[PDB]
Amino acid sequence: LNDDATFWRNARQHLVRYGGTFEPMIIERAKGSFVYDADGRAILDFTSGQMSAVLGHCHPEIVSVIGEYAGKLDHLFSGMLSRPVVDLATRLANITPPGLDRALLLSTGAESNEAAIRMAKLVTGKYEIVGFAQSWHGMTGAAASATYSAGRKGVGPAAVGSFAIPAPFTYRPRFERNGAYDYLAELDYAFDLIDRQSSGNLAAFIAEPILSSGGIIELPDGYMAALKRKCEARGMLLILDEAQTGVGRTGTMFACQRDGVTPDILTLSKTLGAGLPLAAIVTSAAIEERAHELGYLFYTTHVSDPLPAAVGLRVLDVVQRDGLVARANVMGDRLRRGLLDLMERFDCIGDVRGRGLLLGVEIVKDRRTKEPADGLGAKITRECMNLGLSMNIVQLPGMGGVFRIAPPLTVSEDEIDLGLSLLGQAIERAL
Amino acid sequence: LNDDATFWRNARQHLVRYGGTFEPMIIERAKGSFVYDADGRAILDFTSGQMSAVLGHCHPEIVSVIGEYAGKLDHLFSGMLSRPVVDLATRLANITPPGLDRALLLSTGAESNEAAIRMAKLVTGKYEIVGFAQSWHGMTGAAASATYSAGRKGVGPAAVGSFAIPAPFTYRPRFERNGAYDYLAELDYAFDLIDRQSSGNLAAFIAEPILSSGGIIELPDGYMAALKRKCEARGMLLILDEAQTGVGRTGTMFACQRDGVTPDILTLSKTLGAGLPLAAIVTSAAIEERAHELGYLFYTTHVSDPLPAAVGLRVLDVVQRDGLVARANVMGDRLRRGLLDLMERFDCIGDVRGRGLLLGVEIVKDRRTKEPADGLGAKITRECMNLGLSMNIVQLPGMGGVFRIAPPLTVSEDEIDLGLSLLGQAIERAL
Amino acid sequence: LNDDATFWRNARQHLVRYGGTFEPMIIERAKGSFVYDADGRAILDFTSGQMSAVLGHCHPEIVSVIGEYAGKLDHLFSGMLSRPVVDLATRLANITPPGLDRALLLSTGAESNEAAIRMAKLVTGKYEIVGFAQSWHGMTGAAASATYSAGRKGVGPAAVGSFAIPAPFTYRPRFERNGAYDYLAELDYAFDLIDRQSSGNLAAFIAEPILSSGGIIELPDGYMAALKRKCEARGMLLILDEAQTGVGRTGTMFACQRDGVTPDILTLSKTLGAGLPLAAIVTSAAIEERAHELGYLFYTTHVSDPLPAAVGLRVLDVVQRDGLVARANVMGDRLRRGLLDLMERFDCIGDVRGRGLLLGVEIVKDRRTKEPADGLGAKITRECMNLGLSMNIVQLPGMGGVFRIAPPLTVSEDEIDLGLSLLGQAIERAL
Amino acid sequence: LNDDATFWRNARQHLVRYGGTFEPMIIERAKGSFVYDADGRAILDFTSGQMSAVLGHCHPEIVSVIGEYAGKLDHLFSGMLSRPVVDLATRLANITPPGLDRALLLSTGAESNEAAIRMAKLVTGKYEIVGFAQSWHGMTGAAASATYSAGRKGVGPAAVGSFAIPAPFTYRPRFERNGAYDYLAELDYAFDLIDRQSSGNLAAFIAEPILSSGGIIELPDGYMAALKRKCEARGMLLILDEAQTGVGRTGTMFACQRDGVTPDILTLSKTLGAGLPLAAIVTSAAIEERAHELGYLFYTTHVSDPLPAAVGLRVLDVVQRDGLVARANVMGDRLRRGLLDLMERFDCIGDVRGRGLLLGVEIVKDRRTKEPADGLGAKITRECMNLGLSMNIVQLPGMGGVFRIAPPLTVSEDEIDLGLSLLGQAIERAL
Ligand SMILES: Cc1ncc(COP(=O)(O)O)c(CNC2(C(=O)O)CC2)c1O
Ligand SMILES: Cc1ncc(COP(=O)(O)O)c(CNC2(C(=O)O)CC2)c1O
Ligand SMILES: Cc1ncc(COP(=O)(O)O)c(CNC2(C(=O)O)CC2)c1O
Ligand SMILES: Cc1ncc(COP(=O)(O)O)c(CNC2(C(=O)O)CC2)c1O
Ligand SMILES: [K+]
Ligand SMILES: [K+]
Ligand SMILES: [K+]
Ligand SMILES: [K+]
Ligand code: NA
Ligand code: NA
Ligand code: NA
Ligand code: NA
Repeated sequence: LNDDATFWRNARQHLVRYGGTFEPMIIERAKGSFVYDADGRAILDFTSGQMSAVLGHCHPEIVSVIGEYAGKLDHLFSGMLSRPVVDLATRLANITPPGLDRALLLSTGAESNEAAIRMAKLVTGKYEIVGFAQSWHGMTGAAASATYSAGRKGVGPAAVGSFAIPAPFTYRPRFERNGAYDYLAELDYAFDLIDRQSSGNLAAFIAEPILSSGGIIELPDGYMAALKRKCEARGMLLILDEAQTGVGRTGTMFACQRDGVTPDILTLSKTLGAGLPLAAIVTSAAIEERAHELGYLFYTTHVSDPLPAAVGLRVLDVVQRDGLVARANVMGDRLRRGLLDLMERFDCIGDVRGRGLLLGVEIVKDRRTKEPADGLGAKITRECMNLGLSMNIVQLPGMGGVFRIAPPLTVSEDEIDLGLSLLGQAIERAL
Repeated sequence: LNDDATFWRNARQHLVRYGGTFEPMIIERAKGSFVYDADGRAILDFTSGQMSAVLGHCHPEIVSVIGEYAGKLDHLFSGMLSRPVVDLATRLANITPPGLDRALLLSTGAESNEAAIRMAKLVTGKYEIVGFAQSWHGMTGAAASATYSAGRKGVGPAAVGSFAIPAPFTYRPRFERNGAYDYLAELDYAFDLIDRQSSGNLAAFIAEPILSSGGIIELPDGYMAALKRKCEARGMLLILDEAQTGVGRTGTMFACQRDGVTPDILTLSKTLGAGLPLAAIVTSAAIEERAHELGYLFYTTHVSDPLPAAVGLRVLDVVQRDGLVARANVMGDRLRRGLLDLMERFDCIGDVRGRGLLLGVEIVKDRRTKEPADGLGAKITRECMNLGLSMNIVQLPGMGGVFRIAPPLTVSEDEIDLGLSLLGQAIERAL
Repeated sequence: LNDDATFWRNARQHLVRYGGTFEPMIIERAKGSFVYDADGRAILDFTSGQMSAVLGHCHPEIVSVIGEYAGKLDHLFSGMLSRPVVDLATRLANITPPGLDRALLLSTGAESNEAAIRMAKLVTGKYEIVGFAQSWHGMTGAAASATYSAGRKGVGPAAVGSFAIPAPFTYRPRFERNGAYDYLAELDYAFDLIDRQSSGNLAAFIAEPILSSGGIIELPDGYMAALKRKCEARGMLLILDEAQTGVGRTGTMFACQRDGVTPDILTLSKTLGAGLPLAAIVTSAAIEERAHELGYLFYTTHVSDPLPAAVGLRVLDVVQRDGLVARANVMGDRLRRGLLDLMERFDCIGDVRGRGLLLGVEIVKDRRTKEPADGLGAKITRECMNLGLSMNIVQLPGMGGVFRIAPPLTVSEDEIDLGLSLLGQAIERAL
Repeated sequence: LNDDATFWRNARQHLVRYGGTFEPMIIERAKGSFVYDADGRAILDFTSGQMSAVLGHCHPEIVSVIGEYAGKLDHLFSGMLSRPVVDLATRLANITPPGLDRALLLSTGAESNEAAIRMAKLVTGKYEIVGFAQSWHGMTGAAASATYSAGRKGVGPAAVGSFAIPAPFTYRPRFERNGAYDYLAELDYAFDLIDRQSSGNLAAFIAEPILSSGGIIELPDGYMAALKRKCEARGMLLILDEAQTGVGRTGTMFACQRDGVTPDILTLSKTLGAGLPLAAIVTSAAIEERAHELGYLFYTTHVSDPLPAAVGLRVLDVVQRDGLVARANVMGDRLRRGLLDLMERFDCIGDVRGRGLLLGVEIVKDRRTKEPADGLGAKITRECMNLGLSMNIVQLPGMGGVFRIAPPLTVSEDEIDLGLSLLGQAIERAL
């Protein structure tokens, strides 16, 4: 039983609490789209862990690779190159759109964003960073300063030159021009204000193609193109944070491919390492060249370590070989349609959004007032788990609670059906 | 041969340069205190990789453990607990001095320092951070703002409330009271200045017990005790960064044990993961309790992931079981004495310092003027490698180039002898 | 002649240029609504100098008072009180709305705003300051950080916690809700964004009732009431900068009286000193009490000096006795109607706005496209002067050039007519 | 009587308290080196008001000049030049050392320092400002950020890039090299630390030749020369704040003349206006030229107003004509010797320092322990006033209370004797 008093005594006694609450089970094993508790109860992992288990838990190839290098080439002095590092860097260049040539292989998402923000600052000679008011880039210094969905209070001033602009949210529109929600005019309006505040040091804009932590908010048609233009006109770099959207999850290898807009710096992390700590930034030869001329520095312990890189290489290997990107579209459509049927049945579902296998379900009280359902989400979230479905809802100011659904790209048709099943029972049960 | 033109073409074409230069070899394998090149040439790893390979490369137990969990329990939603996390947290409490009770398991050193600085800020309601002018805590935002040995230029303003004080450097003394280098008076003097500048928001002091990147500078007798008092008197937390000094390297399990001063927050990383990306902060129950009351947040992708934690657990397991801490003292003494004999032979060696298996050798021109040897270090560094010895020199303003020596705690007596050998030949050859 | 080569040689050789250009005349004398050049040519001062000559130039009573104290009580140690200081402080309490009780008598407008911002920061324990993107509060540190109409570039980072929101500009509307320019919804929208960026340290909002430098932009009906509510809800003080609007210029003694909204801190300066350097802040007994408890400090050389204070006292004396406030309404109506007749004649006049004797005329090219007239303003401005009328146009991004008209409250009916005359001739001539 | 209950009721009811306490008298008149109370009691003004009454109170020539322009040329639009402005600017160029050519005429000391700091920032393209830990430059934003003797707490973060270094204080030495107080080595030591913290954006150093608020601390021989070199080597401007030292007070027209070191920007204020609000910055033609090219802006209400400028012109006129500079040396010597005789009599006088008519007397308990006399100063200060002598003591951390003595340069021999008399009686009485 998960009721181990010794276990719980120790957790309570010696663990730093870092946000949220700990689930009241002891996870003993993981395999595929499932995690198993102390009792052996299977919990369908509909969030891919912390949205990282792209190939699901303990993928046989991952296991082989890990063991493979665990005992061959593990960690090295950061000035030393090895084959998995060069092969991974080469692959990343090869699969990203034209204009992205060179990579830096790191350990975490926040770290990847910090490396990119630092590079943007060096190269422009400027320092003000612009992000979305609903963004999430990490907990570390720069990454945090650019995070507005949470964490900005009680911890001192943010980085000097921190600005946010509102993200375009079609479900809950707030800017109109002739009865219509003009998200492009809003963008213009937002930048005018920025221009007036700036000290003349705009260095970059950082963005998620789809704001996950933010509420599964997809940037609408033509927006990214418009944003890049705004950056271009001001001498700013565009940094795209694809921690959650990269590596096939949305149906394209990279979210920026769908829009056809290639950023100046691309960051990857969660999906790339497939549960392991690996991250990266990819930039153009030109930007890297200037950063170099200028003495760019981002020297860490694990930068360019062979093991994680070797892991990243195999992950891309199987995503491509198993056509997991297309898969994401087909399973996504199946999962998406199911959610819509649920929305046909329950008035508590106000919106179903997202792309590929990065979906969101926004819970409301009045499916006309679009009033956030106070506590209903937590209840639902609660019943799912009883029911054996791991979910994750996010609650932000002014919106309804949002369920973030992101199962492994390896998820089965039966597994998708299971989740839909359980979700309905959880709903009817929580109401 | 390491001369693979394809390999080198790809590195050049697709790798972001991040500091320093890449060694001109292709590392194919690693095992024990050695790394092997494309030709199979063995290079004695005298820096333990990036100072992380505590049990040396590909330790059989590490390999077992990694495989062991790679296919059992890998990555999880951050709200889910598992046994390796709780066992590791418990162990850390158990082996650290009294007053350190709760741990947060992360991925990188910089991340560990950020988590601690953030917590210190939350708990005090303040934000100014004090570090050493020769410090090194990482490349990320907060960690960088507190790093003064390098990286502060061309990348915009530092974090608001950033101050440094000079570190006590006995080799190159700069503060005197009655003909004597009074490092305590210097400390008093440094704090008076701080007091005058502060906005009344001093939150914490962050320090390395031994400044590695800084030049292998050991805080002299009674200093840490004096510093903690200075912090105590001002309502500041003391954060000790033991990324390089923790896990037995200096001869005690933790460097703070030797002085007998226990910090408010302890950070670990490099040595803890043994080449893998794992890091941690340990704090007191009281501080964690207040952080909690206050809504502390440090929620990341890999926080509390079982695999790395399981790795950390085994590392501590073998350090204790194989008495690697004592070992560090005995091999250190052997390595230390050898360096002293070299210093008997060569006038270019001005100082041999450090503790246990964290040693430094400062190169000079006039062993009386203590004038930094311009380029001699690089030459030496160069000859070592030809000779088959991986070394690392650090060059800071106003000091001589310093070799940072830190071989695995598993290093053999013969391996230590080998290194000394090669080092002398490299010296006589570079002069 | 103004052509004095010696004079011009010296100006060129020894004057620091501080913005704009120097008029090419030598002003020898001033009296009433006129300034006289080297040739004796009378220039009708339609801007009251730098918008300060409230009683016009060299008012007989001002002259008496100045002489009167120049030789009786001049300057004192700042800890010493005298009668004019106490009488002025008492008067200010007496003529401001209920809720404003205590005054601090200073020297400049920027200084007055700094004193208020500092007090707001002390009292709230917070530091982020919110202003209008088209604001003008001064050139000094804090006052500058809160100024967005200009001066933010090439001079380093602004004060930490600096935010701006768009000012409601009815002529050039930019926020709509059902075909209508909803300036209140815009206000709501602006504050939501603020909320998301803030570090939880909002201290105050600073505003001009009518943005002078900004383009003679009057806050529309119900706005100030809404803004104060926004401040109230967030624990922020409302600071009203009436440097240009105070002392009767707009038709009420203080602009805040018209709206009926009394700020937490009121600042005055330009009009108060009537050309002389005197300024003030007035706050509530409660706020002053807390500032005191907390050790408020704003100790300067001229704070509480009798001479300027004695000047300020007489200025209020004659404004009240001569009913200059009502006068402002009657002469304003006359001046206003004239401007409207001009706008009937010339398509280049797109808007006539303002209140009392604080009027603005916005120049455009297409009185339908409302396109800013490129250079026409400068031409007009140029012809006026030839014609003998001192005017002042302000050119801001996205708007047409705006003439800021503000003649002495003592201006005559004939003088108003003269100005209108000259203005038409200048127009017909510049086209 | 000063006991006017109505007066005191009003002061209490309507005055903002701004630091210190209000003297319990009502100053009715001033003339020469005296201020008179409600009862007609003469108080010898030994601080020249707030250290501004250079020609003493209500100087006949000042009175004439003020009246003279009060009714001729008063205040003007800031783009308009007049003769007193050009004559004053010309004079300043003419009497300052070679290398100072152009002036900007403002209203306050803080404003003058802000104008200079802003200009330094524009011209260097940098922003970090370095000052003395015991400095006093004003209460406004930038000026405050550079002030370390007080006011840094409870009012939010200082300006980004604010650093201080210790001022050389010979009475209380703290840095030694071979038993000797090496203030130059201290300076070197201070700059090394600065170098390590800086973000590579050092713009200027701001300093008082003699720190008044700081405790009458005179920069020792060769220091300024060394400091300018430190600035020169780093591309920093040297800003000299002579608010208290300028216009003859120290025995030379400007304090920087004695050392022979001419700063890049010179600021003046207190003494210049002789009690009235006038201030200035003087810079080199080259610096002004670059500031201009770059769009320097420091446009205020009273910049270039004829009245104050006309006042400043007459002040310089009589200082030169009456040889008040030499006078300062002769009366200073008389005042200085007297203080030394007092120090012969009382063990409570630990030090007599300063230059010309800018003197300081540091009170101690143990004239061997040099222990600050706790409360004795306030008592003395108290008895002086009873006795009819206005004094001003400053109490800073780690030093004894310091009396700041600065009587008008017009002070009489009898007046100096009177003060010495009263001071001794006050001492013997307060002990
Ligand atoms: C005391 C200390 N603290 C933190 C760090 C940063 O850890 P990461 O590089 O894993 O984030 C280092 C290492 N610094 C490097 C070095 O060896 O110089 C890797 C660069 C460290 O030594
Ligand atoms: C777009 C994006 N960028 C960076 C990160 C931070 O990565 P790390 O947590 O590994 O540093 C997240 C994750 N954020 C969390 C979430 O799922 O809410 C883990 C907290 C991310 O989504
Ligand atoms: C060197 C120096 N620089 C600037 C100033 C500020 O000038 P203002 O007070 O007129 O703005 C002072 C005065 N400071 C005070 C003092 O005598 O302590 C008036 C407070 C000054 O001494
Ligand atoms: C609302 C408001 N607040 C403060 C100030 C600054 O006052 P000072 O210039 O006397 O310090 C102005 C004036 N600004 C100027 C203008 O007319 O544009 C003089 C420049 C002001 O209008
Ligand atoms: K590495
Ligand atoms: K996790
Ligand atoms: K005063
Ligand atoms: K003026
Ligand atoms: Na590519
Ligand atoms: Na412990
Ligand atoms: Na009132
Ligand atoms: Na000169």
